[PDB]
Amino acid sequence: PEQLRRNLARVVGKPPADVPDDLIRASLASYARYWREAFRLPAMDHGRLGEQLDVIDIDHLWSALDAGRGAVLALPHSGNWDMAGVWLVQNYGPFTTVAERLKPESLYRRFVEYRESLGFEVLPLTGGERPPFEVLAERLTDNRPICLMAERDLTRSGVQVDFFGEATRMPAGPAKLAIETGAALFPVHCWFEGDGWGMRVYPELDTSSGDVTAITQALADRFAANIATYPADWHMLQPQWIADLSDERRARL
Ligand SMILES: CCCCCCCCCCCCCCCCSCCNC(=O)CCNC(=O)[C@@H](O)C(C)(C)COP(=O)(O)OP(=O)(O)OC[C@H]1O[C@@H](n2cnc3c(N)ncnc32)[C@H](O)[C@@H]1OP(=O)(O)O
Repeated sequence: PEQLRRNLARVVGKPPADVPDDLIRASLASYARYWREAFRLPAMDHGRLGEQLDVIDIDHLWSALDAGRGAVLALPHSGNWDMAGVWLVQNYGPFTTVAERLKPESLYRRFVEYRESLGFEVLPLTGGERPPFEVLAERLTDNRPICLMAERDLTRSGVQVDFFGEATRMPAGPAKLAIETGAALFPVHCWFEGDGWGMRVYPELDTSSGDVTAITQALADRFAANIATYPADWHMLQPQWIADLSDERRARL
């Protein structure tokens, strides 16, 4: 929660101590909401949810699928992305994503089972039969959408980007995959809209530069704007910016 307050501090442009309490509270409530919904989501009526929820400017994505190009959906950890996944499973069909191999492995199996029970194809980031960005590239070249959580990746291979005015690292995947396949790179946002769910697809990012860092920066900028729009719905309770890392963690990346 303290790191969350310190992160919202980045979000609202105030020192951590002055971030309104109500915002931190609302962010914690949205986070709790995420987990409460995640618990029960697999047992809900997905058809109904698919029929009754809407996505703003979804036609962006559809036209990409009609043009045979495939598509990369990159979004931050805001709202309920699993719900978005359900909406896409219901409105388009199964899609592919990737997940960190948490510890213990039994918990990883729990999560895989969970998302697979929502209808997603989930690739292990490490330890799978084949390398993930080959299956993903193959999914994209077959004109299918993939979804990637794309605002956090503090490893050596993560891309250094500016985010709310300070240095962080984001995964290279959306840009790498888009460059390699020509697939449309749509930013996405999910947030909580009252007792319902708000979701939107944004205009695709230009990949003509073929440069992962600029593109990841544009993506980051959009993420920053969308998070700026719904700060309480971005549950990033883990460290995000490089400056909040210890010297030992700053080293590993
Ligand atoms: C409303 C819309 C609906 C939206 C629905 C949303 C639903 C979302 C739900 C999803 C829930 C998710 C939960 C949260 C999960 C978040 S995890 C975030 C994942 N982020 C990623 O970017 C995933 C992609 N990961 C990768 O790309 C990594 O595997 C990479 C490739 C970056 C690792 O890089 P590296 O370790 O630095 O590799 P190197 O380039 O240093 O060299 C090693 C590998 O390079 C690879 N490589 C080099 N060039 C190349 C080369 N051009 N294309 C390939 N791969 C090469 C090469 O394969 C080689 O391996 P080898 O071939 O086996 O020896």
